[PDB]
Amino acid sequence: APRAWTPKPSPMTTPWTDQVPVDNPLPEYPRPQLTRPDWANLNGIWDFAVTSANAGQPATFPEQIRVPFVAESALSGIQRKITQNDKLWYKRTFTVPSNWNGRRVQLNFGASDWRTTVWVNGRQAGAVHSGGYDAFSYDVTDLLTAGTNTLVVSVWDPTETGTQAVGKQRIRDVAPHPGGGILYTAASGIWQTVWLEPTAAAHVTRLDLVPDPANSRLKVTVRGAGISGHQARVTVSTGGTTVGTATGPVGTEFTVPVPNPRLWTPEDPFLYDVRADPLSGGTTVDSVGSYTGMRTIALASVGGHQRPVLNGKFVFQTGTLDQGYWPDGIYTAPTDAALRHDLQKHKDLGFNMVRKHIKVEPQRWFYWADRLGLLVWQDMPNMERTPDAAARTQWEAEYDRIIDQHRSSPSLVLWVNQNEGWGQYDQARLADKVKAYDPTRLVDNMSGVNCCGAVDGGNGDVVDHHVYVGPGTTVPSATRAAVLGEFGGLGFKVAGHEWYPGGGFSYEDQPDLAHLNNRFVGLIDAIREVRMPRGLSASVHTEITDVENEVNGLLTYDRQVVKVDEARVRAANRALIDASR
Ligand SMILES: [Mg+2]
Repeated sequence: APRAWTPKPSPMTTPWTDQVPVDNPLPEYPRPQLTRPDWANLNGIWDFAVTSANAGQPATFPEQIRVPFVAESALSGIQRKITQNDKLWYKRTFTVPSNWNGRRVQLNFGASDWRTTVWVNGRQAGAVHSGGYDAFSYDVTDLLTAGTNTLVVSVWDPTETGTQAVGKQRIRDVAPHPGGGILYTAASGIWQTVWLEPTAAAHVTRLDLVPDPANSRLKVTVRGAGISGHQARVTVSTGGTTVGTATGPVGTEFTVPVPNPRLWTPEDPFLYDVRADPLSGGTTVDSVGSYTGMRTIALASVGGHQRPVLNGKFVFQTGTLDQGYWPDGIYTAPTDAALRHDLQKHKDLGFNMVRKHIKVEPQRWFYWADRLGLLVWQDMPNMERTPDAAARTQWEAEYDRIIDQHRSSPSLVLWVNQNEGWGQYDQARLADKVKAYDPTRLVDNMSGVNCCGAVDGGNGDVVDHHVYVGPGTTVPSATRAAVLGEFGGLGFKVAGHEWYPGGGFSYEDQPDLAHLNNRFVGLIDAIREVRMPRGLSASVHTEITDVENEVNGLLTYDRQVVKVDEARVRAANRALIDASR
């Protein structure tokens, strides 16, 4: 028998740390934009072992872990540094609901960092998956038995010793320490929900929903396994009302009417229901639930400047940088309320945008951005150094999958390919590649072209400067809008709410909260009064929360304290947005 699962004291206590279930953490449906009613959650307590990187499956699993918290986190019950010479092993038993008999059974991973191999009852489930940020799945039907089944998963993660997308993760001792700069605790292993679902053999795997409100319609591509011969019916509705329906070919874009469309904006993030059913004659072969927000983003010339226009009109995008780090969970928010909380705080503070920094969150995060009403800029996580040939192939493969997995999100409006020259290559080529693959979103070839040895490809939709404290004097070109992809960086160490007391650093330390409030509001007023009229179209304030020893959050890292006057910030943001329109 393994050592019984042991909770670990967390470095900091968030509002949610003490409410994480033991056996059923993160119970919510993991994929809200592609739903079926039947599923089973495999989160909870698994058997666990750490071997050397090249070891096969151990004979004994000596410990237990709580999935889906990485081994470095306190919430896992392990809380240990994982190096490139290690490999994580997970094992649990599970049963399949008997009412799924006669369907395929899919085993779904939201994310696992970095290289994941899966066995069901001792048989390999499919190809090894490499990539820490993209969801993946295996059809495990033929490997199952009718009673208890065993699932074994190995996960290797080299973090920065590898050539893969890593973001802020570095191999570090897990206890709070002085220093560390802008780089943080590593995340190794399964860090999003693991689950099962039944499907027909012929089933939908992907739904691409692309709003075309100027033509009062929704463009849709239905995609999947074994359904390429088929038509599909797609229906748009709200409550009990059918707004529109059309039948068209699987695998080829067609349109569904959406008359008199109620547009999605941050102010009114209206979501229509969507249902898609591949057909054989008149017979439904599968059926998935979804949703859309009817919105567009593009560039246009407005009042003499290139601007980003939402639903054909310019609105200034005032956002924060959000690194998605947790003191208790590292890469995994403790509860769904915790995950949503950071976005709710954006709304409370009057921001209409968020830049998710060199990390891709689970689908539920996109759901909450879609539902709460925030524009999202999505960074592709960076490599730590110049990639060689195989590393380029791998990074591009991961990026393609991340793009393909987020086509339908109304919140997501902009891809940030690269950041401050980190692992940079092929700047212009990649901007063209991403834009051609997802042309209804904006693309930023390189964030921070003014700094850090970063090389500007010259193309994409935005010229993006990082200016601290800022806001600087960026101006648009004839072809590209101007954005401030990072500014601010105002620090304040909150006594009782420091990851490491006295460790905190920032771009400009504030003596007290009154100073912080006055300084922050001054930056927004500067953007409103001077920069936005001269062609600045968006700004990204560093940052929503302190992270480790970077104490430049609007909130503390434990989310227990809001450092700013909410009403004053909200008023300033609202004035900026209103002026811009
Ligand atoms: Mg990792």
